[PDB]
Amino acid sequence: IPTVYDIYSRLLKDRIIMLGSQIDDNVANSIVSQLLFLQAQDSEKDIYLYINSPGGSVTAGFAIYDTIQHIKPDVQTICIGMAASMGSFLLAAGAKGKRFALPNAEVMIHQPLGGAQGQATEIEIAANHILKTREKLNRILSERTGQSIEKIQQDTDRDNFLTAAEAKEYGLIDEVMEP
Amino acid sequence: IPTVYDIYSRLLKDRIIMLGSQIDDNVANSIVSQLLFLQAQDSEKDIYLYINSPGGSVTAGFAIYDTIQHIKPDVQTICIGMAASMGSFLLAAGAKGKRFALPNAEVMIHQPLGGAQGQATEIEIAANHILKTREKLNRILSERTGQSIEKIQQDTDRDNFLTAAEAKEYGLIDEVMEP
Amino acid sequence: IPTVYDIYSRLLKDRIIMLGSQIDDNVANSIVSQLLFLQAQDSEKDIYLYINSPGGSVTAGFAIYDTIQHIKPDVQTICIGMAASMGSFLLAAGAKGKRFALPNAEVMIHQPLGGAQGQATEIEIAANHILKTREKLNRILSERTGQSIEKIQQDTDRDNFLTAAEAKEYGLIDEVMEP
Amino acid sequence: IPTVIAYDIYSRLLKDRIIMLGSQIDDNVANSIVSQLLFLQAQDSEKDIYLYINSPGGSVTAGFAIYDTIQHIKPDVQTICIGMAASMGSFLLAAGAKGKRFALPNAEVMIHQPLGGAQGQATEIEIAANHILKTREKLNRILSERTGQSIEKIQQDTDRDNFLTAAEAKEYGLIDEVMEP
Amino acid sequence: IPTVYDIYSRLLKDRIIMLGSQIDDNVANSIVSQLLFLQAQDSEKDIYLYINSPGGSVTAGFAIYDTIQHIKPDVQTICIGMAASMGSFLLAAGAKGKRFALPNAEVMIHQPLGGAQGQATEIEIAANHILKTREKLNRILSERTGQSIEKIQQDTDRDNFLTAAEAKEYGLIDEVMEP
Amino acid sequence: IPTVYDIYSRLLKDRIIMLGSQIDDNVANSIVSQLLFLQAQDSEKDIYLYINSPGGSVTAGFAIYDTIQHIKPDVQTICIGMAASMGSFLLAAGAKGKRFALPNAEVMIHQPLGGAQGQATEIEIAANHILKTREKLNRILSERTGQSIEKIQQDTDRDNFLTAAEAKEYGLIDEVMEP
Amino acid sequence: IPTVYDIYSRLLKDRIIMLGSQIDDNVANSIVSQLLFLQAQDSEKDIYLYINSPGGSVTAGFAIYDTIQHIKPDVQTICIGMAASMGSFLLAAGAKGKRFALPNAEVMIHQPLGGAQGQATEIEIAANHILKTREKLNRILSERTGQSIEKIQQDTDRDNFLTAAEAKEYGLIDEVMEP
Amino acid sequence: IPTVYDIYSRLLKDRIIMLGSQIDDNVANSIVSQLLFLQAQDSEKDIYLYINSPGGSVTAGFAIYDTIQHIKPDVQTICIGMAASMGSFLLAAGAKGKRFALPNAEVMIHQPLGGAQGQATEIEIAANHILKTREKLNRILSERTGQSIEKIQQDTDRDNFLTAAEAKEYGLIDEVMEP
Amino acid sequence: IPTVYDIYSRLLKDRIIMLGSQIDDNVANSIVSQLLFLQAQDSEKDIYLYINSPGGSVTAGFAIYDTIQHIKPDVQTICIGMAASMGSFLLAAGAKGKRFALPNAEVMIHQPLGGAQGQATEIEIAANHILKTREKLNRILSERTGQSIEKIQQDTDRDNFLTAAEAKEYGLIDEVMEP
Amino acid sequence: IPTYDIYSRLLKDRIIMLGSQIDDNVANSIVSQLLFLQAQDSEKDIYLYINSPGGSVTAGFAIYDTIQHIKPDVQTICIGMAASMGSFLLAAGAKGKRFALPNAEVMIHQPLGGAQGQATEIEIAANHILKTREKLNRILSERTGQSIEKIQQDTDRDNFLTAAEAKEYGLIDEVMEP
Ligand SMILES: *[B]([O])([O])[C]([C][C]([C])[C])[N]C(=O)[C][N]C(=O)C1=[C]C(Cl)=[C][C]=C1Cl
Ligand SMILES: *[B]([O])([O])[C]([C][C]([C])[C])[N]C(=O)[C][N]C(=O)C1=[C]C(Cl)=[C][C]=C1Cl
Ligand SMILES: *[B]([O])([O])[C]([C][C]([C])[C])[N]C(=O)[C][N]C(=O)C1=[C]C(Cl)=[C][C]=C1Cl
Ligand SMILES: *[B]([O])([O])[C]([C][C]([C])[C])[N]C(=O)[C][N]C(=O)C1=[C]C(Cl)=[C][C]=C1Cl
Ligand SMILES: *[B]([O])([O])[C]([C][C]([C])[C])[N]C(=O)[C][N]C(=O)C1=[C]C(Cl)=[C][C]=C1Cl
Ligand SMILES: *[B]([O])([O])[C]([C][C]([C])[C])[N]C(=O)[C][N]C(=O)C1=[C]C(Cl)=[C][C]=C1Cl
Ligand SMILES: *[B]([O])([O])[C]([C][C]([C])[C])[N]C(=O)[C][N]C(=O)C1=[C]C(Cl)=[C][C]=C1Cl
Ligand SMILES: *[B]([O])([O])[C]([C][C]([C])[C])[N]C(=O)[C][N]C(=O)C1=[C]C(Cl)=[C][C]=C1Cl
Ligand SMILES: *[B]([O])([O])[C]([C][C]([C])[C])[N]C(=O)[C][N]C(=O)C1=[C]C(Cl)=[C][C]=C1Cl
Ligand SMILES: *[B]([O])([O])[C]([C][C]([C])[C])[N]C(=O)[C][N]C(=O)C1=[C]C(Cl)=[C][C]=C1Cl
Repeated sequence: IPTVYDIYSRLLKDRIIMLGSQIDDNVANSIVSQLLFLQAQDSEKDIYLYINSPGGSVTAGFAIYDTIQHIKPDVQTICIGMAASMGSFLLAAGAKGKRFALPNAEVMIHQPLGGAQGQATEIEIAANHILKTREKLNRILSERTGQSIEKIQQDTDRDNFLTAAEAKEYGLIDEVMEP
Repeated sequence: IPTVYDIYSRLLKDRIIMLGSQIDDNVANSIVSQLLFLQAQDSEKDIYLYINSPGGSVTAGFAIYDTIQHIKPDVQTICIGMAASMGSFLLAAGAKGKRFALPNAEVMIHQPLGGAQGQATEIEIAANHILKTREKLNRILSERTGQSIEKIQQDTDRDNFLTAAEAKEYGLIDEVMEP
Repeated sequence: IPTVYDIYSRLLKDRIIMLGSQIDDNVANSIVSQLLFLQAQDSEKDIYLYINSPGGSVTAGFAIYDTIQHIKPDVQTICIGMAASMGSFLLAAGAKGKRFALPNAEVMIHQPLGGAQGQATEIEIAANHILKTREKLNRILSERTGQSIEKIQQDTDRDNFLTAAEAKEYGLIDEVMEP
Repeated sequence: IPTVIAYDIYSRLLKDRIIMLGSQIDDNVANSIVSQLLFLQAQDSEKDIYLYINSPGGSVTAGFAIYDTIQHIKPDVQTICIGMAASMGSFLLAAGAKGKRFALPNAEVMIHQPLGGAQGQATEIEIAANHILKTREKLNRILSERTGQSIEKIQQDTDRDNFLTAAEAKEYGLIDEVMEP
Repeated sequence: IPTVYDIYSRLLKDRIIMLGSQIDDNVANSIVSQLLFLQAQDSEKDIYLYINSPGGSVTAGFAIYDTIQHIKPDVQTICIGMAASMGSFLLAAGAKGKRFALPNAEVMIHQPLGGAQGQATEIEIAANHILKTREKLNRILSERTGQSIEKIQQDTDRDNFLTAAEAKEYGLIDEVMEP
Repeated sequence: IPTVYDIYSRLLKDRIIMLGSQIDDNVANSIVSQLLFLQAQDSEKDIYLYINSPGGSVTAGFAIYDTIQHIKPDVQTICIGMAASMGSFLLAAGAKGKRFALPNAEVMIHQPLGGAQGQATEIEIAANHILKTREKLNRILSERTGQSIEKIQQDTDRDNFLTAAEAKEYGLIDEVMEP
Repeated sequence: IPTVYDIYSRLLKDRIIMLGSQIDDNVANSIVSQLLFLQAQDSEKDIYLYINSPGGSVTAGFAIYDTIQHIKPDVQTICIGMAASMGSFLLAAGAKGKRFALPNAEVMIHQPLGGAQGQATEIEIAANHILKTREKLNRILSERTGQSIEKIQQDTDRDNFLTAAEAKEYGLIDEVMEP
Repeated sequence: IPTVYDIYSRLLKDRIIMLGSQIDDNVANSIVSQLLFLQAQDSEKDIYLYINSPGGSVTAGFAIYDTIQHIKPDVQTICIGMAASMGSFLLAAGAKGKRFALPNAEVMIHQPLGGAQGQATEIEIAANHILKTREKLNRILSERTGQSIEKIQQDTDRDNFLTAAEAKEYGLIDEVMEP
Repeated sequence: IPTVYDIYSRLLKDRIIMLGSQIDDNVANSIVSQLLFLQAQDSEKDIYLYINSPGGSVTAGFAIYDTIQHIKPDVQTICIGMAASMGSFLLAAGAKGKRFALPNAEVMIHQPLGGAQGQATEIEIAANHILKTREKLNRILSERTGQSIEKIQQDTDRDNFLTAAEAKEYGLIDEVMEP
Repeated sequence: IPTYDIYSRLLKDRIIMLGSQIDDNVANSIVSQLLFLQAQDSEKDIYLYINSPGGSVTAGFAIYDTIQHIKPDVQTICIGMAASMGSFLLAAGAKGKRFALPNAEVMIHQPLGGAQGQATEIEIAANHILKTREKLNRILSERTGQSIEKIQQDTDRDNFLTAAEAKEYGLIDEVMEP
C-alpha cells in the first residue's frame, strides 16, 4: 500500500519480487511479467523471489516455474511465513544453492486437489488429467530435492507440514537463514 | 391425490405399483416395500409396475432392480410417458415377455453421471467407482436386451432417445401395447 | 378443498376427472391412475375429463394421451377456461364426437419449448430430439383434427389463440357446448 | 378451518348449496368452484345455488371456467358480494342469475381492464397484445349484456380502476339488489 | 391445537367464534362461514365472538361486519388481549348492549393504511379510494359509538390506545366484564 | 407412502424394519423403538432389517447397533442398493450367519469424518475423540468380520467400495442372496 | 499491478502482449487494440503474444485470430501455464515456425460449448449455428496443424489434454522452448 | 487496459474507435462523443469504427447511427469477431464502399426484443411502439443493403447467422478483408 | 472512458455537455455545475446540451431546467437516440429556435410516476403533491410547445412516442437536423 | 487517507503503522516496508506501532522473522490493542525498546483453528496446531523470561493485561508516560 513508486515497485527496482498471496492466473501473469522485465534489464544479476503463499493453481504455478527455469538470471527463493502446496513447489524451484527459509517459516507439501462433474467418461478424463499432473509434479520435485519419486508420493498423500530445518533436510531449500 | 384409500393405494390392492417420479432413496424404499408386501400377499400372481420416470440414483434403482429379481411373482413393466436413464434400466428389468411401452412413450439410455471433489487420490477412487458401476450396468443391460456389451457402451456414450418401437427392436421391451 | 370424500373424489365416483393445473409427472401419474381405476370399475361407461390447463411436459402429456387411447371406455374431453399447449393436445385426444369446449373457453396451440446446454454434440442431440418430438405431435394432431401436417406446422410456429368456435372449425373439438 | 359433527365449515355450508369464493381466482380455485357447481347440480338440478364472493380477482381464464359453468348448469346461481368483488370477482358477481345478484351494504365492487405481460420478439409482443385486447373485448361484450350498459361505456369505465359502492353497483347493473339488514 | 373436535370446533358447538389473529380474506371467509352456519342452526340464540386481533384488511373486516348485521342472531363481542384497527371496528359492531372487554384488554383505533404506485392518475385513484373508505369507516363508527364524525376523525389521525374503561366511555363497548 | 396401515407399518407386522435413509438421531430413535417393540411382541422370532443407507451419525448408528446386540431375537440384515459407512457397519452387525446382500447391492467402508473448530486445546480434544471412535469401530468390525484391526485400518483409510461378492469374502455379510 | 508505466505497459513497449485470462469481448478488444497499435508503430518487427488462458468466447477469440492474420508483423505465440480451448486455438494461430510452449505448459483442445433455450425452431437455429462454428474451427485448426479435419473432430469430442511435447507432435506449436 | 494514453486513447489519436461491447446508453454516449471529437479535429479524414458487439439498445444504437450519418467524415466499419443485432445494424451503417468484415467474423440479424407489463392498453402501446421500431429498422436496413423490406422482414423473423462472405452477398458489408 | 482530459472533459472545453443517462440528483448536480462553469467562462457564447436519456427525477430535472433558464448563454438542445419523460422535458427547454433532434431519435412524453405508502392522510398528501407537480410540468410544457394545457394533459395520460418529425410538429423541438 | 499519503510520510521517518488484523497482505506490506527501511539505512532504528486484534500465525511469523533478520533495531509501540498475534509481535521488538501507551490493552491466548474431514486429516490438523502452539510458547518464553509452563497456563483462555501488567509480564519493557 505505501508510497516511496509503491513499496513493491520500489523493491522491484532492486530485483526483489514479492509473492505474498494465493497463486492464480493474475498473480502468475504479474510474477512472470516481473521476471521477464528484470531479465531484460540485466540478464546477469540475481533476482530475489520472496514467497509467502498458501498455494494455488497448478498451471498458474507452472507459468512461474517455467519462467524461472527459462530466464538467464538465477532466481533466489526466500520463504517467509508459509510456502504451502504450489508455494512450496516454487520455493524448491529457486536456483540450487539459493533456496532459503527464515527460521520460523513453515513449508507444507501435499498432492493436487480438484473436482470433476459430468458423465462417467468426463470424470475419467478429469481423473487421468489430475493423476498425470501429480506425476509431473512429483518427477520435478524429485529432481529438485533429491528424494525418490516414491518417497515424494508417500510424503504428499496427506498434508505434510515441515519446519524450515525439516525443509532443508528434505531438500526443498538449501539453507535456513539465521539472524 | 384423490380418495376412493388414496388412488395409488387403491391400485396397489390390484397389484399395480406406480413409479411416476425421479428415483431416489425414498422412492426406492417405497417401491421395494410395495413389492415385498405384494409378494407376502400372494407369491404367485403377477405384479404390474408402471414406469414414468426421468431416472435417478443408481443405487436406489438397484434396490428396486434386485428386489424385482428376488421375489417369486413376475413383475410386468409398462412404460408410459418416459423411461429415461435408470427408468429405462428398470423397464428392461421386468419379467421377460412382460415388458411393455405404450405407443408414444419415450425411452432414453445413457451412461452414469456423477461428481468428484478433493485430492487426486479421491478423484481417482470416485472415477474407478463410477466406471465400475457403468460396467455393471452394461453387463446387466446386455443380458436383459441381448445386445453386446460393446454395443451397449457405444449406444450410451451420449443421450440416446428411442421410440417405443425402437425400444422393442433394441430388446428393452417385448411389446408395444396397441389400443 | 371441500368435503362431501373431497370434492374431486366425489366427482370421480361419477367418472369425472378434473385436470385443472399444469401437466407435470405427478399430475400425469394421478390422471393415468384415475383412468385405469375408472376402467377397472366399468370398462364400458364413458369417462369425462375436464381440462383447464396451461400445458406442461410433453412426456407427461403423452402418458395421459396413450392411456386415453389404450383403455376401453370413451373419454370425453371438456375444455373450461383454457386448454393451452399440451392441454389443447389432450383436449383434441378425446373420443371423436365427444370433444367439447364451453363458449368462452380459450384454446392455444404452439410448438414445443425446451433448453439445451453443453457441448455442440449434446446441443445437436437435444435439438434433434425436440424436433422429432414436434413431428410426432404434429402427426398426431393432424390425425385428430383432419388438418394437414403442413398446416399444423404453420399454425404452431408461434402462439396461436383460438376461440371455442375457432377450435371447432379447426377440428380440435367437435362441439361448443351451449347453455 | 373449524369442524362440524364430520365436515369442515365450508363442507357444511356446501351441504346447503352455498359455495364460498373467498380468495384470489387462480386455476386451483376455479377447479374447486367448478367441481362444487357440477356436484350441486348432480345432487339437485332445480334448487338454487348460492355463491358468496369476496375476491380481489385473478386469472381471466380461471374466471371464465367458473363463468361458463354457471351459465351451463340448470340451477340458478345467486351471487352475493361481501367485502370486495374486484376485477374478475366483479365479473363473476355480475354473472349470477338475473334478479339474484346481491351485495351487502358496505361491500365494494371494482371494475377495470385486464392486466398482463409480454416478453420476447416484436412478433411475440404483437401476438400477446392482440390476445389481451381481444380478451378485453370479450369481457366488455359479456359485461355489456349482463349490466345493460353499452360496450363503449364499459370500455370508458374500465380504463382505470373504478371503485363502486354497493348502491352504485346496483345502479350500474352489476347487481340487482343491496341486501339490507 | 388440542382435541377434545379440535378445541375451536368444540366451542363453535356452543356458538362461540374465536377471532384470534390478523384479519385477512381467509380469516374473514372462515368467520363469515361460522356465522352463517350458527344462524342456520338456530336463528334466535346469541352468538359469542371473542376478539383478540391486531387488525387487518378493511374489506375482509367488512365481510365480517356486514354478515354480523345481516344475520338474525345477536352477536356479542368480547375483547380479550387486544382489539386494534379493524379489530376494534368489529368489537364496536357487536349487538348494542352486548359489546364487552375484559379489564386489561387494550383497544386501539386509527385511520386506514395503504399504498399506491404508478402514474399520477393511478395514485389519485388510490388516494380517493382510501379517503372514501376512511369516511365510510368513520360514519359507521360514529353511529356505533355515538361520537361525532369530526371527533372520530380527530381521534384516529394517529394511533390512539384506549384502556377497556376508556373504550366503554368512548362507546366502543358497553361494559367491562369484571371477575 | 401408500396405505394397505402405511406400507412400512404393514411390513413391521411381519417383523420387517426398513432402514432406507441417512442414519441420524430421529432414524435411530425409530429403529430402536421398532426393535424394542418387536422384541416385546415375541422375544424368539427373527427380525429382518433391510438396509439401504449412505451412512450417518456414529452415535446414532451405535444406538441401533447396541440395541441389536441387546435384544433376544436374532436380527437378520439384508443390504439392498447401498450400505455405506455406518450403513455397512450395521449390515455387519446382523446375527452371524444371517447377514445378506442382494447381488448388485454395493457396500462401502471408510473411516469416520468430522469437524473441529476453536482453540488448539479443543481441536486436540476433538481429534482424540474421533480417533478413539475410529478404534472402537475398527475393533468391533474386526470381531464381526474376522479381519485383523490392522487390515480394517488399511482398508478404511479411503473410501473402499465392495461388490456383494467382495463383501461376503471380506466377512461383512455371510451370503449373497441369489434369485 | 506494479509500476516501473504499469508492468504490462512496460512490456508492450518491447512488443510483448500478455494474454493471461479468460477470453471475453473486453479482453479481445484490448488485445486487438494492442496488435493494431504495435503494427502502427512498426509494421516489420515481430510481436510476442504470451498465452496463459483457460479459453473463452469463440467470437472474441476470432476477433484476435483474424487480427493476427491481418497485420503485417509476425506474431509469435508462447504458451506458459495453460492454453485451453480458444486459448489453444490462438496458440496454434501464431506465425508458423514461431509457436512455442514452455516445457511444463499444458494444452487442451475440445469442441465448442453453448446453450439454447426456447421454441424447437430456436433450438434448431442455435444447434446449426454452434455446429457450423465447430466446422469453421476444425477447418482452421486442420490448416494450422496439418491434421485432417476428421482427426481434429475425433480428438476434440471430449476434453483432450496435451503436454508441450505432445502439442508439438500434434502441430499446435513448433518448438518446446528449453531452458 | 494497458498504457502507452490508454491503448484505446492511443488508437483514437489515429481516428480509430473501438466498439467492443454491448451497446447501452453509456457506450453510445462515448462513441458519439468520440465521433464528434474526431470531426472537430478534422472534418475530412476518414474515421475507423471497429465493431465486435452482441448488440444492445435500439435507441442507443440510433444515437450512434444518426451521428455517423450526420458528421462530414466517412466512417468505415470493420467487423471483427461478431456484429449481432444492433451491432450488425451499425456495421451496415458505415460509408458505402467502406464496410468490412474479417474473414472469420460472424454477422447476425434478427428482429427487436422487448417486454411490456401492465394494463391491456399499455401492452397495446408497447406493442405498437416495438412494431413501429421494427419497421423503421427494416426500412433503413433495406436502404443500406439493397434488399427489399419484405426480404429483410422474412430474414429477421428468427436469429439469422451469416458468415462474412454471406454478409457481403447480403449487402451488409462491401468487402471481406483478406490477409 | 477514453483520454485525449477524458473525452467528455475535452468536449466541455467546446461548451458541449453530454446528458447520456438517467436523470438523478448526481447527474443534475454535474450538469448544473457544467452550466454554471460554462457561463462563468463566457456569458455570451452558446452552450450545446446533447440529450440521450430515459428520464428520471422530476426535481433533479428541474434543477437542470431552472439553471438553463437562469444563465445568460443560450443552451441548444440536441436529442440523439432517445429523450423520454424528463429527458423530453429538458429537450423542450432549450433556447427557442435551437432545439433539435437527429432524424431517427425518439421522443416520449407521459405523466409523472411515483409511490406513496402509509396512512390515508399521507397518501392524500403524496397524491396532491404529484398532481400539483403534473400541473406545473404541463403548464411549462404548454408554454414551450404552444400546445394547450388540455392537449398536453390528454397526450401524456399514457406513454406517447413521437418520431423526430412528430416532435417538431408538436413543438417539442424546432428542427430535425438533416445530414 | 489524507495527503505522500499520511502513512507514506511517516515511513519516510522509519515509522511503520500496523493498525489492522494480520493477514497475508498486511504481512507482505509490513515485511516489504522493513526490507526497504533496512536497504535505506541498516543502522537507524525502525518504529513499529501496533494496534491489532491479531490474525494469521504464519503471516505474523513472516513479520516476526523479518524483524529478527534485519540489522536495524525495531522498536514496538502498542497503542489501543495488541491481541493474540499482535501481542506476539509487540513482544518481538528489540529488547529494551518495547513499549505500550498507558491505556493500551494487551491480550494473549492460544491459537485457534478448524479442521474438517477424515479422522486422519483431523489428526494431522490437530498435531499441526499443537506444534504451532509449542513454537509460539517457546519463543514467547524467551522474549518475556516466563517459563513455557507459565505461558501455557496463562494462554489457555483469553488473558487481558493492562500496559503495567504487560511490563511486569515481560511483554514490553516500559509504559510510555506523557
Ligand atoms: B496447492 O497449492 O494447494 C496445489 C498445488 C500442488 C503443488 C499440490 N493446488 C491444487 O491442487 C489446485 N488444483 C489445480 O490446479 C487443479 C489441477 C487439476 Cl490437474 C485439475 C483441477 C484443478 Cl482445480
Ligand atoms: B440416470 O438415471 O440419469 C443415471 C443412471 C444410469 C442408468 C445411467 N443416473 C446416474 O448416473 C446418477 N448418478 C449416480 O447414482 C452416481 C452419483 C455419484 Cl456422485 C457418483 C456415482 C454414481 Cl454411480
Ligand atoms: B406446451 O404445453 O407448452 C408444450 C407441449 C407441446 C404440445 C407444444 N410443452 C413443451 O414444449 C415442454 N417441453 C418439453 O416437454 C420438452 C420436450 C422435449 Cl422433446 C425436449 C425438451 C423439453 Cl423441455
Ligand atoms: B382482475 O381480476 O384482476 C383481471 C381480470 C379482468 C376482469 C380485468 N385479471 C387480469 O387482467 C390478469 N389475467 C389474465 O388472465 C391475463 C394475464 C396475462 Cl399475463 C396476459 C393476459 C391475460 Cl388475459
Ligand atoms: B387496521 O386493521 O390496521 C386498518 C383498518 C382500520 C382503519 C379500521 N387496516 C388497514 O388500513 C388495512 N388497509 C386496507 O385494508 C386497505 C384499504 C384501502 Cl381502502 C386501500 C388499501 C389497503 Cl391496503
Ligand atoms: B459414515 O456413516 O459416513 C461414518 C461412520 C463410519 C465410519 C462407521 N460417519 C461419520 O463419521 C459421521 N461422523 C460422526 O458421527 C462424528 C463422529 C465423531 Cl467420533 C466426531 C464427529 C462426528 Cl461429526
Ligand atoms: B473454449 O474456450 O472453452 C471454447 C472454444 C472452442 C475453441 C472449443 N468456448 C466455447 O465453445 C464458448 N462458446 C461460445 O462461444 C458459443 C456459445 C453459444 Cl450459446 C453459441 C455458440 C457459440 Cl459459438
Ligand atoms: B439486438 O441488438 O439484440 C436488438 C436490435 C435490433 C436491431 C434487432 N436489440 C433489441 O431488440 C433491444 N431492444 C430494445 O432496445 C427495445 C426497443 C423497443 Cl422499440 C422497445 C423495447 C426495447 Cl427493450
Ligand atoms: B419521467 O422521467 O419518467 C418522469 C418525469 C415527468 C416529466 C413525467 N419521472 C417521474 O415521474 C419520476 N417521479 C418523480 O420524480 C416523483 C415526483 C413526485 Cl411529485 C413524487 C414522487 C416521485 Cl418518485
Ligand atoms: B491470534 O492472532 O488470534 C492467534 C495467534 C496466536 C499467537 C495466539 N491466531 C490464530 O490462532 C489464527 N489461527 C491460525 O493462524 C491457524 C494456525 C494453525 Cl496452526 C492452524 C489453523 C489456523 Cl486457522
